[PDB]
Amino acid sequence: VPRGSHMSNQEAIGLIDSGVGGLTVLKEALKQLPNERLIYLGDTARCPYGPRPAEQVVQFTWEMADFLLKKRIKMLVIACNTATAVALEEIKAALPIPVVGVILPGARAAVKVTKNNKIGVIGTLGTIKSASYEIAIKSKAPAIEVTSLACPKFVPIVESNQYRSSVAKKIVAETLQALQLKGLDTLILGCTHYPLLRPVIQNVMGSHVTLIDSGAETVGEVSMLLDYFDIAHTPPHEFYTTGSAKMFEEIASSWLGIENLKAQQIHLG
Amino acid sequence: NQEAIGLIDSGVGGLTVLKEALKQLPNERLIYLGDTARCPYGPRPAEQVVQFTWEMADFLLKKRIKMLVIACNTATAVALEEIKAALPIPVVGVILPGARAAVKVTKNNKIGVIGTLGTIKSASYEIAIKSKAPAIEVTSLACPKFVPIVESNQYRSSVAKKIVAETLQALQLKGLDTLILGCTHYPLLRPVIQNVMGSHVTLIDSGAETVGEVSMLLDYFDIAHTPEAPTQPHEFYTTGSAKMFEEIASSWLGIENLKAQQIHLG
Ligand SMILES: CCCCOc1nc(NCCN2CCOCC2)c2ncn(Cc3c(F)cccc3F)c2n1
Ligand SMILES: CCCCOc1nc(NCCN2CCOCC2)c2ncn(Cc3c(F)cccc3F)c2n1
Ligand SMILES: N[C@H](CCC(=O)O)C(=O)O
Ligand SMILES: N[C@H](CCC(=O)O)C(=O)O
Repeated sequence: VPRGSHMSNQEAIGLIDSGVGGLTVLKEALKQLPNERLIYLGDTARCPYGPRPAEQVVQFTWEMADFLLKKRIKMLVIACNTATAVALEEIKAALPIPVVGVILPGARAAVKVTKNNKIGVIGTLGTIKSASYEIAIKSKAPAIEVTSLACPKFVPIVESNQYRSSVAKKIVAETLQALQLKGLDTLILGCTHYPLLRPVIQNVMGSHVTLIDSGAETVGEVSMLLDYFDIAHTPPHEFYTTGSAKMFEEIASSWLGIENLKAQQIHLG
Repeated sequence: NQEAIGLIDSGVGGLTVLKEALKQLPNERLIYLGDTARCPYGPRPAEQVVQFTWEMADFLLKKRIKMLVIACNTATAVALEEIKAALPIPVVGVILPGARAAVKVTKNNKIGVIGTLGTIKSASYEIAIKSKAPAIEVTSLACPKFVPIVESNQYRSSVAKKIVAETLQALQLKGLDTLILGCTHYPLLRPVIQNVMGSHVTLIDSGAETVGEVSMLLDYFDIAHTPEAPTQPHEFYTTGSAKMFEEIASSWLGIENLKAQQIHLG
């Protein structure tokens, strides 16, 4: 632009995720931060990250972060709970721009909303094995009881378009019975895909349990940071994928309500 | 950073915010100042509230606090920007976190806020919300009788319930799905307000949201207390009667034998 580069605050916020699931976080940014320009990258060619070794996830997440940094983003959001669980500390420490992940904001919202100090979190194998949630919660409130439960079947339920089905209900109930002795009043949906399962999880957990949406809370934290440092955009979005642009578009355009949404396939390896 | 978080308010009402900090931030040491001798701020001119708020901030600054929370919505409405710009420590108020929470929770894009005359006159809520998410319709309503109801201690009475119903009658009609409790005192009225608005209106507690934000900021600025109990007690200061402050605070916070000191400002 004639100015040279864009004004710092006019640059995009970047979001990285293992695929299309992270569009639950992006959709929250469209809602809560409509003035911001967004650049999204999903590593669909290597999804899922859930079951992968931490070292692989850190590598792949760095490749995504490096790609978006070159696009002059003013802030990076690691939209993926699995990537946040193992990669956030290192990436945050290494970059000069704000870096936020999706675990801490959910943890803090859970501490805020709990009344009985019994909190659960569900997520991928990798997320839960990292113990990141237990650490994020107990760093601030060490006496809270935290129960962490991997739900590996949940991502595939959403991917197969069965997230409203009888099968979904049976699988969720079968898995979540592992929580039932813990007296929880709060459950963190610690995975990008779980908002699509929210009504099923709520039915299983009942009316006394408050569910926490990772993207919703993380986007609220982004909003806070933008305002605090006066770097909000003054009153198109870009989509990148390592898989098929068309297959990305079919999920995204409708999910997000952007009719002429075009995605671009890129290579990271 | 082992130094205290400071909280300032026009009186004892801001202990609704402090109570949230005890719950969400139990590792942190707190210093609270309430300007009881000049409470209420609600009906005062902006300029006067700014001066008083500066006096409070300056008093806690001398106590080596690492962060300042303006717990009072009325004070936040007029004084936050200038105090934040001037001080060498982070400063947070109670308005923006409520505004952000309301943007997050609304589904129908119809949000209300209630507060003192001062808070509502400032238009801080409307400005904050419209600068972030301008699709939202914001209804702002001053509720001048509410602080007196809570100050009277008779905030669960038939008289109180009638006044809340009368005051919010027009607001009930707006089809809101979210209502910000934009005043330190209003958590005390929350069940009555929820009964009047209906179970489908999500109420936003300023203090609860603000402390959640403080928690995130302590980690972001890398100034959180170590994960253990502090070694020095919380401290409580008032420009009114310490005896009265103690009686209210010990009961409300569940800290028996809490002690406060009376200080002078201005
Ligand atoms: C926004 C959450 C996305 C959840 O994640 C996700 N991933 C898919 N596919 C994964 C592999 N694809 C990805 C695209 O590149 C090629 C390979 C889905 N297919 C149907 N639905 C179900 C579905 C849908 F079909 C539309 C909207 C939402 C949704 F969950 C899917 N949801
Ligand atoms: C912060 C909420 C505190 C609510 O709790 C509380 N406790 C009190 N006293 C302690 C209870 N004792 C009193 C003597 O008999 C035995 C019990 C109060 N006195 C006035 N206000 C009312 C009041 C108020 F609720 C807010 C601000 C100012 C105020 F006076 C009080 N509110
Ligand atoms: N995006 C991942 C879910 C899919 C995956 O396993 O990569 C998460 O949020 O945990
Ligand atoms: N603390 C004030 C209410 C009491 C007053 O009017 O000073 C507020 O939050 O608006």
